[PDB]
Amino acid sequence: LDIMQSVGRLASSTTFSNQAESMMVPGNAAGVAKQFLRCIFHQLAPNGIFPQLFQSTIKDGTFLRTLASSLMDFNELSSIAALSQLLEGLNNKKNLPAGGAMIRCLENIATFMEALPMDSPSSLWTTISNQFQTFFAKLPCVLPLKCSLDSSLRIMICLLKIPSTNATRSLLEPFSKLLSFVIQNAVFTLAYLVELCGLCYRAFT
Repeated sequence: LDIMQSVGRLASSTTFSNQAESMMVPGNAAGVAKQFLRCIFHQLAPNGIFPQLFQSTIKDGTFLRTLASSLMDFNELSSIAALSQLLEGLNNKKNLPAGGAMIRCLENIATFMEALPMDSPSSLWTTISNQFQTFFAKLPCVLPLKCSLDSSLRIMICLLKIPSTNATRSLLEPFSKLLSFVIQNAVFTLAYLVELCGLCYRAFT
């Protein structure tokens, strides 16, 4: 594990500091390592390379999600193809790494799935909402009273980052379940609770 997070981290550390690490330029720390990760996802894809470092032991939150957006155009390992099994493989065990690690897993998938690509059509939602609802009857009840419920809070706004119009209805009973668990359990507000209805008032049908 340590060497692959170093493959991230030395692709996130150089002598210059005034440039970004999710777009190619001759001299970024990411970009040649992402040409590397491009040419090795041609082989390394089906090896179970994904669950080895989602919630594995680290001491640097900055490194995680650093190159998740630098996971670029490469065809045969698309994460939209590589999401169809992570939730059904996570609930392959009946009880997750839980407690505080339950919050680090909800926010693991939240910070992972804020980096969905901006080339995302209304098409590849075949096998996701089922593997949503196979955890989402169990998602709010594991949260204790006045806990860090923000792991369930933030996850909704990048659950709305998907430009679709046709079959987006199975998530509404979470969207009233999670607009009941946020209301009655702890001290909530309307800072991040009012923009949702306005934006689904503008662009949906």
